[PDB]
Amino acid sequence: KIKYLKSIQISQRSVLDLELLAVGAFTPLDRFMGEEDYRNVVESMRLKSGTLFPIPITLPMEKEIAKDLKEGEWIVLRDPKNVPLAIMRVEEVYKWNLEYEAKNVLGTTDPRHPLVAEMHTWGEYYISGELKVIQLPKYYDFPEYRKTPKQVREEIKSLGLDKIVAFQTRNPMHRVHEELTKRAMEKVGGGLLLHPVVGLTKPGDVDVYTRMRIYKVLYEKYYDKKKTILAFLPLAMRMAGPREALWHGIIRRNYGATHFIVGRDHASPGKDSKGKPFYDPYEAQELFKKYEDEIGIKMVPFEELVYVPELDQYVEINEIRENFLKQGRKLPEWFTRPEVAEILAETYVPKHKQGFCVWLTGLPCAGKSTIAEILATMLQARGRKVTLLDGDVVRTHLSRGLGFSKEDRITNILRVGFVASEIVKHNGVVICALVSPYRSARNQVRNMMEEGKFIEVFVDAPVEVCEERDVKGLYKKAKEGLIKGFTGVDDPYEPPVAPEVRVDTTKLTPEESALKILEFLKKEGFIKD
Amino acid sequence: IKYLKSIQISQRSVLDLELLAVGAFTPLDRFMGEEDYRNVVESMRLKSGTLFPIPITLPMEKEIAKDLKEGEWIVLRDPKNVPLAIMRVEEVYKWNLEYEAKNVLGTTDPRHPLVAEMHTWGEYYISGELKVIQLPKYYDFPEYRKTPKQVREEIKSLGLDKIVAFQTRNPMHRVHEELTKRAMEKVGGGLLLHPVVGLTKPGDVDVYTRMRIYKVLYEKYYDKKKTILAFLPLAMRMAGPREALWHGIIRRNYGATHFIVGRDHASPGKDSKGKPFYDPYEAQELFKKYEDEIGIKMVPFEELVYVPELDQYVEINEIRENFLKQGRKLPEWFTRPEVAEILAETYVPKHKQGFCVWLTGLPCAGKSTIAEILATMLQARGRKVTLLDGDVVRTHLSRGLGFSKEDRITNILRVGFVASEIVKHNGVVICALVSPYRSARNQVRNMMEEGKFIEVFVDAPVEVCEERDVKGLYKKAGFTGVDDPYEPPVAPEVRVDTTKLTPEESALKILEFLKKEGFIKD
Ligand SMILES: Nc1ncnc2c1ncn2[C@@H]1O[C@H](COP(=O)(O)OP(=O)(O)O)[C@@H](O)[C@H]1O
Ligand SMILES: Nc1ncnc2c1ncn2[C@@H]1O[C@H](COP(=O)(O)OP(=O)(O)O)[C@@H](O)[C@H]1O
Ligand SMILES: Nc1ncnc2c1ncn2[C@@H]1O[C@H](COP(=O)(O)OP(=O)(O)O)[C@@H](O)[C@H]1O
Ligand SMILES: Nc1ncnc2c1ncn2[C@@H]1O[C@H](COP(=O)(O)OP(=O)(O)O)[C@@H](O)[C@H]1O
Repeated sequence: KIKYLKSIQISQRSVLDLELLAVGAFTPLDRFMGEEDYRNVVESMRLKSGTLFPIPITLPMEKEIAKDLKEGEWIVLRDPKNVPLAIMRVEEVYKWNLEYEAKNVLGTTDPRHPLVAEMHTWGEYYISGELKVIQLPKYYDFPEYRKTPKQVREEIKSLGLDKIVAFQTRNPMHRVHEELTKRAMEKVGGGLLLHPVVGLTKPGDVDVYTRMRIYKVLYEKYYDKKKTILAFLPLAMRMAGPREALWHGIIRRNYGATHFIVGRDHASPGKDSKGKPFYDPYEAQELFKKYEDEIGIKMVPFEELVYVPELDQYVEINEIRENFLKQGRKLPEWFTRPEVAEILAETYVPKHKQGFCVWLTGLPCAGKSTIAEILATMLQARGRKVTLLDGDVVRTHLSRGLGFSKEDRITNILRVGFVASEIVKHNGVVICALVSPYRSARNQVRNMMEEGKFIEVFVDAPVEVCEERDVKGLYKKAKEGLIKGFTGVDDPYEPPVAPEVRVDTTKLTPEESALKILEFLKKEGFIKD
Repeated sequence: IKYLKSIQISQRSVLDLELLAVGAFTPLDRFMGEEDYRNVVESMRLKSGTLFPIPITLPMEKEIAKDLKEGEWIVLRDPKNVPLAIMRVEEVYKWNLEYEAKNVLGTTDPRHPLVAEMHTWGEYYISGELKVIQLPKYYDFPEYRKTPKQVREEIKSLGLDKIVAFQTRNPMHRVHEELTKRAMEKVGGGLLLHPVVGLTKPGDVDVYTRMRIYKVLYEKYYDKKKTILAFLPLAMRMAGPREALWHGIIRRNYGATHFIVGRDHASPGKDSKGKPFYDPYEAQELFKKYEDEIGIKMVPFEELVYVPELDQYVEINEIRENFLKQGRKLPEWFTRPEVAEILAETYVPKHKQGFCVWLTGLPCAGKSTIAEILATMLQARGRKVTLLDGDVVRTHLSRGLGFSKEDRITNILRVGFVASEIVKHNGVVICALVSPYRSARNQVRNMMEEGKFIEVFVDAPVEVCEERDVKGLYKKAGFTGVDDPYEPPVAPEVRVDTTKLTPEESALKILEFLKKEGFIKD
């Protein structure tokens, strides 16, 4: 009977924290932290009780909603799509300090830290109270592998395993990670819990679907199923290095792990705005060993493993993939399993198989359509499917119902841009040939596509070239548009301030202009020919 | 030319005009007058007696033809309004489709691609003196687009006194390469590979893929001292035997001394009753009766079959398109590796092919919920998805459109247009609109290749909004199911009753169908 209750929509981070609270992943915790537990966790990595818990888990609340919360009231925690997940009694509402929390938990207040930057968007108050679960978030990707602590413990049981090593990861797994985990099994003498994070990791990680597919194919094809469990963890990482390493240990223990792998640079976001590493490479191993007994999970530590061609094996240092994922290509068998490399190659296609939008902007009769047509032909002759969005196509399929106000014309540009950006998403080539006079509208379209995939072409011509180029009477009226045709005046054309290609049409034939766009496309690697 | 009337001609007529202008149809130099036309139709001859087996005429819609003045000069412009020639209006006459189709083609069956196109031709033919302004200009492989003069010059530069020509409208596999190189050895001269890049047959491999195939195959496998590659901008008629003779005339005008005529030469296949339009060797027999008069020797081949136990093609002694649209990889005994990879570039495996899931049904039926779930399932399987749901469509696509029947149709056609372009690039697009009008959804289907539009009927009762609506429009009320009626699909690919299936189960059922067709290999 939640319909009478006040509702709040919570962040994607809070949905994940709520989910893990509800399934017992954070045991002993069963609710968001109140003020006393919070402040002791921040200062000492301990709940008020004295139980170790290194990472604060709180529910932020904007001060405009906090102001009207009432002690003892039940509220509905709803997800970003408004689905009700839990009700919460509001027992505590308290102010937190960003820099104190960041400094103590993360070791830094540098906003280059992904979590520091995020904390600036968090509501100014934290709230706490008893939770009643309505439902868990529902997933439609790989629900077979999304297992609760209870399901994983019951699976360890079924396989007859007494010892289990857990592997944390937020990254695709290569053959170094495969060796890492398998050495760890043999060493501890138990099975293995592959436990990748699918909730929130670090901005700019490989997308979750690609990663999940990687973990799935690698588990099913390369691991012994009597000794190995795969399970997806809906964790919202803090990227808090050593403190998060400890946290991982507690979580994996609640899933039934007796052992936990910690390698080099565990749970670290890298380096700060000074270039200084956020954590020492083995600071996490260090803290973990100090607490491993109290937590009740044994650390299986690794020094940085390296590949030795002479041995064709991965050894400890005592004895990256930046040319491949970019415009480059498939990783070799000794670095990555073929099935994983193939999945990566589907996601990260070479630059000459990537989509891009050639946007041709300029004055009426500048020659946009002619150049577009020619370039489309040249591109198709090179094996590329092309969508050509010129005046006629756009006015037929996209423009109907729009007027000729500035707004309607910006709408039209943005419409063409949305369509072009969806085609680029699917690795298609789009050529757009519109006057598109408004610079901001065009900038907006650039912002719809991945960086480098918007080729803005400035088709430069003199003012009122139409007649010179034998476009007169009603044909010129058609080119100029309604306002200009009837009044003799229009909004000024706003040229691309820094286009990819500039084409001076008084100097180049439309074929030469088209060839110029082509040479840019080869230069960037969009065409190998 | 600014004082003259202008008319836009068809793509077919642009190509006929190009070939008239470069002398490919010599002795013809204009579109046919009524006397020439009738004697060509009836007896494969110009009024003068000169052999010409295929009519070349210029169709004009009845309303324009009526306003033409005897003896006047007009400008002939292409579909993009570029002026190619002026023509004097010396004749304007009606033609008869049944007359022309039955005599020239042997049939009036609309299954014949030309018969079907002829029903779109203007009802009058025009003829008179031509003065060329400019030839069509191309920007694909201009180096291989060669006039009769140029091919005849290149023949001399190679010092070849005999040249066998090869007609094709298809990719060349090893069978064709062996067919051409054997023809060449029989004749003892050179080879002119003369593929058609103008108009062929609907459903043919697109011209760009084909040209790239001819170019790589010629560049890496043919002896340059005896092989010429030239692209022919012919608008084929698919007229079998009669077209064979025509090809002979044309290739002779390019300098060919010999012409390959294989099985079923220039045939479009079978009619509506599943019968071949022409007999397999009728073209070879007709050609043999006129070859001396034409002045080009036929090099006939019996049908070449591949015999695995020899690794050789033999003429029977002592199809493929159905696996291109499936993205199957061709074996090295059948195709050269470079051709196989060009075809694989354009014809991707089925599980990588683009498709459109179009969820139609009443408001609150659950189209958006189902589409969102399906999107996730598809993304998890490694397909990027464009989701054209209500909110995406309303923000980006349908602003400025209202709720009138016209605007609702316009909106269905617009989302359909967008989906079709995504599909063209092998993307997955899920659309979730009421889209109540059946004719409009059918128009959207026709924007895509057969098998690529998955129409899903999300079947819920009319009053399902009672328990499901949150926005409040059903309570407040052009509403579909209440004011303006919904037209359900006659044969959707998938149907989901939503009073029985959960949104997850509905999406799972769509997944199942996509797996069955092979669009999703999990
Ligand atoms: N080359 C390596 N040598 C040793 N340990 C490694 C190596 N690469 C990764 N690891 C360890 O394996 C796990 C994989 O973690 P990863 O997904 O890269 O980031 P995170 O530590 O943030 O989960 C971590 O415990 C890490 O310390
Ligand atoms: N650089 C140029 N020099 C001479 N004529 C040109 C040039 N560019 C275009 N034209 C001609 O001007 C006319 C208008 O060109 P078009 O491509 O339609 O311009 P837009 O699409 O910018 O309105 C066409 O007939 C075209 O052939
Ligand atoms: N297996 C085969 N055996 C003999 N001749 C063939 C075979 N396949 C194609 N041909 C011949 O090769 C030429 C090109 O065939 P095709 O590409 O269908 O073009 P068209 O439709 O113009 O005949 C034609 O002369 C045809 O008869
Ligand atoms: N069995 C069901 N099938 C589809 N939708 C359902 C079902 N049961 C409840 N609903 C709800 O109906 C509401 C409206 O659904 P929506 O997907 O927006 O419909 P549409 O997009 O067809 O207008 C949603 O909140 C959805 O969860």
